[PDB]
Amino acid sequence: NASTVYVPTETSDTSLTVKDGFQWRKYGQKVTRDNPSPRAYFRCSFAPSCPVKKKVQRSAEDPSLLVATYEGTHNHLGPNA
Ligand SMILES: [Zn+2]
Repeated sequence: NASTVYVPTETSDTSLTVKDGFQWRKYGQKVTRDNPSPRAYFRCSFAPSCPVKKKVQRSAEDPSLLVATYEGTHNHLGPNA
């Protein structure tokens, strides 16, 4: 149920923001010793009607990339228009 994409991101940008046409509510953050960098947890602004969740973290393989993982598919059009 998950799709992962890779977003090259300036290394000085630690905000864990991936712009994707949709709106998000950040609800969680995880910090762990296996990644030097936090993981941010978001739910779609159309929650609970929309089930999509989004997790963003720097790649531990290529730290020039953010890894954005989306769970679910949006059941609505993107509100950033
Ligand atoms: Zn949605």
